[PDB]
Amino acid sequence: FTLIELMIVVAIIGILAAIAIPNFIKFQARSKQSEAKTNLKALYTAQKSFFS
Amino acid sequence: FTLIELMIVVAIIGILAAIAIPNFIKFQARSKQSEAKTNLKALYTAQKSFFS
Repeated sequence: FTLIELMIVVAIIGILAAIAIPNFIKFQARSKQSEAKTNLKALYTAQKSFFS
Repeated sequence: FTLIELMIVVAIIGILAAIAIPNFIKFQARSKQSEAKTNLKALYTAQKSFFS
């Protein structure tokens, strides 16, 4: 190999350092949203029992 | 050939000994700068995971 190859290797690791991977904060927010579901269903259940 | 040719041969060797070529220390420095990119991206990743 020659100089151009080594410079391309450096450029490629520079590229990978700035890769645009998926926004996983969306996935973690979706995980966090489960509190609302569980607690609202608990509201529903408690309201039904109180009415009964 | 004659004396002038042989002296020109010696002179051409002298010229090649003092040739001005590209400054490759800059290429070495550009190679060394890739650590900063890698480690800063590691900072970014670790901060994101800690926040999550």
